[PDB]
Amino acid sequence: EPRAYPFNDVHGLTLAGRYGELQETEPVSRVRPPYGEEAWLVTRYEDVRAVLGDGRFVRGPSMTRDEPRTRPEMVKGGLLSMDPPEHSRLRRLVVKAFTARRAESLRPRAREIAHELVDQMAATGQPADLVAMFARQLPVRVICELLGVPSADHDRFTRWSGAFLSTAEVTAEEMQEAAEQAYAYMGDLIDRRRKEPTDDLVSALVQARDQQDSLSEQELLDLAIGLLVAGYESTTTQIADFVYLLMTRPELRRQLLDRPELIPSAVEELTRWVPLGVGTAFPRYAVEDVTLRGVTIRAGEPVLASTGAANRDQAQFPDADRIDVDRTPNQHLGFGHGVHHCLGAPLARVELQVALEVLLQRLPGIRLGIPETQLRWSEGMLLRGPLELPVVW
Ligand SMILES: CC[C@H]1OC(=O)/C=C/[C@H](C)[C@@H](O[C@@H]2O[C@H](C)C[C@H](N(C)C)[C@H]2O)[C@@H](C)C[C@@H](C)C(=O)/C=C/C=C/[C@@H]1CO[C@@H]1O[C@H](C)[C@@H](O)[C@@H](OC)[C@H]1OC
Ligand code: HEM
Repeated sequence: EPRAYPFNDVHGLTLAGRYGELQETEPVSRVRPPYGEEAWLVTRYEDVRAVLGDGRFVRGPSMTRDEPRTRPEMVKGGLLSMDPPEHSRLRRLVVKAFTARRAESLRPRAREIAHELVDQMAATGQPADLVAMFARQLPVRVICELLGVPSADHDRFTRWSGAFLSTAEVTAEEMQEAAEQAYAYMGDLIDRRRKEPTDDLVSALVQARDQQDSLSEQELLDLAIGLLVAGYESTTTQIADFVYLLMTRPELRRQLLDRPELIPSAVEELTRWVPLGVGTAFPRYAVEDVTLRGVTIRAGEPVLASTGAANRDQAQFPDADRIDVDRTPNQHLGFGHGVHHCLGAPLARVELQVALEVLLQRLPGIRLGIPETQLRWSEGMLLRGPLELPVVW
């Protein structure tokens, strides 16, 4: 009876056509992913705005059941390991200090990284790899800038987080360094912020409270490794997908070269197109019974939400599986809904905007150095993108 999930696959890039056809020809499925119990899988805009938007669907039971997912280990760390009110106490806090203004006040250093990453490319000669020489190297530097970390240790962090990244190639002898020294260095820096507050993100996170609650050393060390390793994974891979789209679409590479003022509308339309790697948000449980499309959801039963496919619903968007960058204003679902969203987007807006901007400011002659399919791919089993991306100018 159940169907085998994922319907997307680690070797691909768009929303898999059998996924976008079962969103029309079976609009809610029973699924077995590769790890966890059986689940329902929800596909349509107003069904996923519905199941990630009523207070009897929640994450909290995932903490005592083996949860329906695409990878072997359980969700143990960071806010998606957590449930209300205990999640609300954490999210009310991180939204006061992970601000959209501070994201804005990073764009001058993220461009100054970015222009320097194209100056060192230029000085290295061609072909170059644009993931190793750009999409891997823009987050970790901005993200260490955002924490107020000295430049001379951004080298370690690349190599540190890189030995935990699926989008990078460092050995377990560096995980052996990273596990020994990196949590200790952020502790060393968290202790600095307790000692003396400063304009950095860690400082705001020792000063900000939810009502009068304090984010403790372990809580701020946890968030921060997840930012500098998970969020890093996320924006490296999202950038290498996107700038591999700029390498392979020549009419848009000339369109943005022609109209840099259109770049935020293309980022927003590329954002409304995001199939969210595997196609779904992690599993929520109905804590009491609830009917949906004439079939009963049971007390204590898991629903997956296909948010990346529901960002591509033909009955929400025109030709919804494709892009049209002439669409504006725009709105989107490939990041979750109501209290069930990703944290990152105010940062990843500045990355996604800078990362198209200053490439076409600084070396717009750039293109893909190969026959256009002949790359090596990122297979970590939540997100999809290239591992290497050759380029010539
Ligand atoms: C395949 C992509 C993921 O790769 C991974 O999930 C990589 C995980 C590696 C194998 C980590 O191993 C264990 O991961 C568990 C999820 C948590 C566990 N601790 C933290 C409780 C951890 O020991 C190790 C070796 C690396 C450390 C630094 C780690 O926690 C890294 C997480 C990286 C997450 C990557 C990004 O995905 C994030 O996965 C989480 C399970 C989600 O809850 C969400 O996190 C915000 C998702 O974001 C896209
Ligand atoms: C670059 C694009 C990004 C992508 C593709 C991505 C993707 C993911 C996914 C698939 C989830 C789980 C969705 C769910 O089931 O709720 C998630 C949640 C989350 N991500 Fe993102 N993310 C991105 C950027 C960021 C950044 C930059 C950060 C660093 C601050 C971050 C932090 C988180 C956190 C903390 C959660 C849990 C949210 C909560 O439940 O409160 N992400 N991410």
